[PDB]
Amino acid sequence: MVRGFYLRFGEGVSEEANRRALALAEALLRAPPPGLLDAVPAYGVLYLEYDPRRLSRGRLLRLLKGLPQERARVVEIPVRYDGEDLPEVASRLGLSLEAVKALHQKPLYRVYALGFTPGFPFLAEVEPALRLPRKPHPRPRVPAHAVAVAGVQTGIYPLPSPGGWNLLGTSLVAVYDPHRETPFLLRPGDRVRFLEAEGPTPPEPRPLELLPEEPRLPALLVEEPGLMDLVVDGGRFLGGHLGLARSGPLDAPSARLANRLVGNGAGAPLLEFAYKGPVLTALRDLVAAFAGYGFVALLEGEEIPPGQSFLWPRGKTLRFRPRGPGVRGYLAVAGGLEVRPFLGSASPDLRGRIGRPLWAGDVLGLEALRPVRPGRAFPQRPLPEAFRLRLLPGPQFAGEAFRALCSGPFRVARADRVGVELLGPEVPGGEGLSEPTPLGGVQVPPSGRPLVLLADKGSLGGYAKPALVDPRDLWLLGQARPGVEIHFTS
Repeated sequence: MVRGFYLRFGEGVSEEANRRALALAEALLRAPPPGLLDAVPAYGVLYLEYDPRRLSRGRLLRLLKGLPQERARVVEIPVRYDGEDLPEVASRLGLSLEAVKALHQKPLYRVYALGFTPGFPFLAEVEPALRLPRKPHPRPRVPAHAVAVAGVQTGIYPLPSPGGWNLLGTSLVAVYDPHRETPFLLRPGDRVRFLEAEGPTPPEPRPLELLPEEPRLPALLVEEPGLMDLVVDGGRFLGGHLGLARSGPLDAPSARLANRLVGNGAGAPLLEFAYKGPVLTALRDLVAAFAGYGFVALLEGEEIPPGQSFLWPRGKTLRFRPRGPGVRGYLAVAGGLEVRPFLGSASPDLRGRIGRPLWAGDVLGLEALRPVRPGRAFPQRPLPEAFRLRLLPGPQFAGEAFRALCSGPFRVARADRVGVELLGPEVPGGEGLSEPTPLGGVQVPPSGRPLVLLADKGSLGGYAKPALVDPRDLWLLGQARPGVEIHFTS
């Protein structure tokens, strides 16, 4: 289970409010108590997420009062001003090309938020004469290293992503590179000066491998991948302030069952798959467990329902036959899978190009030899055909939104690890400054469909969250697929 809450020190783009939020975040991150999952500052907002079992709401709040209200750096960014919108920005604002460039360089900027995508800074304040809205319609792809402005803010796109900000140039330094000893050039609270320069365009950051090329205990060979097979652990914690998603298993209880059935710790690395599973061959005798939904395991002609462990002899090929309800299954192996963690976790952050899905020819290994007796089983709770999701008030609570959400059935339009898009009764939404995304938040834009945010959600978002899915019902959304009916209750 995961819970969270928001502290706010003032509205809008305010230096004092941000200073306060940052003082607490930095003190927490410097010495995080067990049970703290995240401490994310953005503008005057601080979002804390915690595990109730290890850290009570009351105990966390008392720590925050004990911490000091004061903080305990100026980064130069070379920019080539070759942005595609440079002429348009100039003409629209009645400025020359050179005035735009000089105006962009004048301020000493401050980082008010970081991580819309990993390492992506939102900086302020842009000079009054250079303030222009974002484009009426966003580009589907802004290139890596684009330096851009919108209103009082300027930003650097660390990787290619959608965006409607006005592109003025190209950063000649990469703000995010996961292969680098210091992957994030900028931190919350940093100060920034842009300067016109020329030099090589930084390459796009390359994906970071988390699986060893030569495992110490080779265990299985991927004959054929499923749709998206991911090696996950319990998740990546204390990285939302950098834009790193929580990740981990989308149906956590199922992953925990799989691990426990083979005598592993709940968050030992294991395989998650969905819709179509992989075809795997054992390279040594293994004890494995399959949990979750959407499949029956197939081994040596025999079918294996989810919720039990089994002997997996060397040379034998395991498969997964689709069988509703559900879509997402978990394969654990006794000893866990060997992984090379990044910032405390072996879970993938596909947005950040940390990790990747399995490929044909991949070899996975055991972390250690920990033999356990096969044939353990535990009854899985039933997975209903239609979901009933309990709602809690969200940070942008509105009575009308809440009523709309509980007014009648919705249907899943789209579902993945980032979130679940809903089609159903109209729900009023909103947009403002980005604030940190809460796990299970029901995001509703001014016009558009509600999106329930899951483990691979971006760290920051501007759209209103009038409701949160009860943490006890989050596992159901890890088993969602298009067409599934959903009812919300309060």
